[PDB]
Amino acid sequence: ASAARRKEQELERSQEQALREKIDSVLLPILGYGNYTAQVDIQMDFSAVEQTRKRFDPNTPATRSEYALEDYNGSVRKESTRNFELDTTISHERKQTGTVARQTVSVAIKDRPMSESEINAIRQVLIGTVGFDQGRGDLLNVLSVKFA
Amino acid sequence: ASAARRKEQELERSQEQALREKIDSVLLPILGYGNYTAQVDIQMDFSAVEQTRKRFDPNTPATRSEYALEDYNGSVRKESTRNFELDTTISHERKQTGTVARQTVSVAIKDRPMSESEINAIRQVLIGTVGFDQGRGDLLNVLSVKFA
Amino acid sequence: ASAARRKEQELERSQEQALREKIDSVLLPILGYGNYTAQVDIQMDFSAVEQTRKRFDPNTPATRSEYALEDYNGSVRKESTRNFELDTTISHERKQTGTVARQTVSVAIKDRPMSESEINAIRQVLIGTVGFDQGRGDLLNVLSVKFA
Amino acid sequence: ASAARRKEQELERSQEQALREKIDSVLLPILGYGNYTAQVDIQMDFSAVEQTRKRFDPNTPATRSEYALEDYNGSVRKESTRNFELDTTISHERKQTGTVARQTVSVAIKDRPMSESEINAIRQVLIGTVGFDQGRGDLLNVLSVKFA
Amino acid sequence: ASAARRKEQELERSQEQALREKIDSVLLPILGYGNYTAQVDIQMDFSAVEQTRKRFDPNTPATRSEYALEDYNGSVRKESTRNFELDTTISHERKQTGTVARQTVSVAIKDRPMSESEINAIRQVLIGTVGFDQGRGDLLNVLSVKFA
Amino acid sequence: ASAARRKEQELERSQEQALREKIDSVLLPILGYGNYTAQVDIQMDFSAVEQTRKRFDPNTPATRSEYALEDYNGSVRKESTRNFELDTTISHERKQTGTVARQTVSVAIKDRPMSESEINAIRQVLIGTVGFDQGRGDLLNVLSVKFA
Repeated sequence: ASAARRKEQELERSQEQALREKIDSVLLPILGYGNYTAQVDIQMDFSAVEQTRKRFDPNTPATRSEYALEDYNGSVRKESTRNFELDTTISHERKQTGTVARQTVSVAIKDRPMSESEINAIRQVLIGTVGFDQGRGDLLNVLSVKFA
Repeated sequence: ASAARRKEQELERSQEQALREKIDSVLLPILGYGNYTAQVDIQMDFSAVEQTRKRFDPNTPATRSEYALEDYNGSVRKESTRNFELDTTISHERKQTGTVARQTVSVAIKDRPMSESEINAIRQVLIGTVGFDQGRGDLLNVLSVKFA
Repeated sequence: ASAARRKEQELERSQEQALREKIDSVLLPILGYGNYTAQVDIQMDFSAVEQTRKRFDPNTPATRSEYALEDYNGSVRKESTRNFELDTTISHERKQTGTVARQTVSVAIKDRPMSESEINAIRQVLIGTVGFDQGRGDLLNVLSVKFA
Repeated sequence: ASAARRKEQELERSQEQALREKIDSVLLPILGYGNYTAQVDIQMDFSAVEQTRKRFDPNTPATRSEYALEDYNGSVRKESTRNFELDTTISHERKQTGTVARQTVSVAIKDRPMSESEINAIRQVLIGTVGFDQGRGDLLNVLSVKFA
Repeated sequence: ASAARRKEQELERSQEQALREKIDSVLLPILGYGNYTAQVDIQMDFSAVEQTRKRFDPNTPATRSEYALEDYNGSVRKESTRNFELDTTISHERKQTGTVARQTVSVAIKDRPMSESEINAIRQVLIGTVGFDQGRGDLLNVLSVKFA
Repeated sequence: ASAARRKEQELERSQEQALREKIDSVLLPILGYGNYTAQVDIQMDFSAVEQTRKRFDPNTPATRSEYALEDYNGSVRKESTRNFELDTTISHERKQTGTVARQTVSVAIKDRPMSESEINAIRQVLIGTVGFDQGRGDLLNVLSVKFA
């Protein structure tokens, strides 16, 4: 199984490399060659979830058989027996093993600095270039630093 | 099994080496050659967790059969029998063996020191370069030291 | 099995050697060649823990069947029978055999002494260079001594 | 089995030799060649403990089925029957055979004596050089004696 | 089995020889050649203890099923039935056969006598050189005698 | 079996010879050649004890099931039934056959007599040279006699 773990590491590294390639394909025309640096971290879960759900519909029952005895005298006896049929959904789901659980991307732009408007524009391009998903916990940093 | 433990050590060392390579790929342009030093510690758990969860939904029951006797005279007798159907989820999860449980990264920058703003900018780049995850217990130190 | 114990000793020594290599890779640029000495002790547990946990959820029961008799006359008789369904988690964990239970690192720096600020900076670099984990019981000493 | 006991003695002697090697690797630069002497005693237990623990959680029971009869007249009869489900942990542990139960290290430093501060500094280096564990019953003596 | 007893004697003699070698390795630099004499007695038990312990936890019971009848009229009848589940530890230990039950070391130092301070310093070095364990019943004598 | 008894005699004689060798190795430097004489008697038991102990813990019982009826009217009836679980240790020991049951050593020192202080110092060296154990019934005589 450790060979499987090794190949999982390979998958994660391949994903990171592909995302880096896309980042380059976007930023190389916009910024130029050597005016930026970017690295990508991709964390992938490899669990084996397998779920079975059996759901009913309480608010729409359908009476199948029914008995109702109601006699008076004073005495009032109200017996009743009822059998129901209910909407039944049975869903069996099997999640894919390796899923990107969190994605971190950081891009540093060489100074000569960059204005806030262009930094936010680059961030907007990256959002969509990488597939930024904040609800997944992903993080995207864009900074303007001084290259040596 | 000790061979398996040896290969687990190899996996941990490989992960550390990959993270060091990424750190170099980010900092070598920004800082230069020989102006920094960085080391990475990665601790990986290799447990064999395997969980089975059976969850219900108490607040939405669906009545399947029902009996209700209610007679009066004074005397008031209220018998009742009820059978329910409930939402049932059965999920079987099998966690991946080797998972990074804690990650420690330390970077030291050669003086001539570095301002706090640039130190924090480098820290921001590393956050995303390495995939910093504070909730996991990870730690990232960036210091400005005097190289000899 | 004594051969297994021998190979466990080999594993511990290999871990210590790797940590020493990382310590050198960090301190050799910062301090220089022959200006420091460091040794590492790693204690590793090799137990064979194997745990099975069966947990319930007392506060969210789901009634499956129910009987309730409540008659009056004075006399008040309140019979009741109830069956419940509960959330059931069954987790089987199998810990990895060899785990670092305690780690001790000591570093001695040659005088000409070293200021407290630089000693603490070196300690901060080592924390992350080695993966210092105080909650595990690890210990890290950094001293400034006079080499002969 | 006496051959096994012989190899256990060999293991203990090997551990002592390794610790002596580490002591030399630390003290030879600091003190010099022939300015110190140190010997190490390592006592190792070779029992075959194998434990099975079955633990419950008294304070969080989950009611599975329940009957409750409560009639009045005066006469007050309160019958009750209850079945519970409890958190159940079953852990099977198998300790490693040979474990260092006590470690004794003594170091003697040649006079021309040594000040208390440097003696304590050497003791601090050794703590971490050897992996001193007072809670285990280990003992570390550092003395300044007159070599002949 | 008498051959086994012979090899047990051999083991004891080997242990004594090793301890004598360590004593020499410590005292030869400190005192010199021919300025001391030391002999070591090691008594080793070779029993075959094999213990099984089954321990409970009286103070944390968990109720599994419960019945409680409590009627009044005057007459007060309080019936009760209760079943418990208890923490159960089952440990099977098998001690190693040959264990040092008592250790005796005596060292005699040639006069021209030795001061009490240096005698106690030599005793401190030996404590740790040999692994002195008073709780085991071990004994360590250091005397200053007149060699002929 | 008489051959076994012969080899037991051989074992006893070998033990005596080894102890005599140690006595010589200690006293030959201290006293000189031909200035002393010493003989050793070793009595060894060769029984075949084999013991099995089953021990309980009366003061920490754990109630497993319990019934308690307590009705009043006057009449006071207090019925009770209780089942307990107790700590149970089962140890099977098998003693080694040949064990030194008593040891007698006598040493005579040639006059030109010896002072009481040096006699007691020699006795202290021997205690530890031989492994004197008074609780076992061992005896150690040191006398100053006139050699012819």
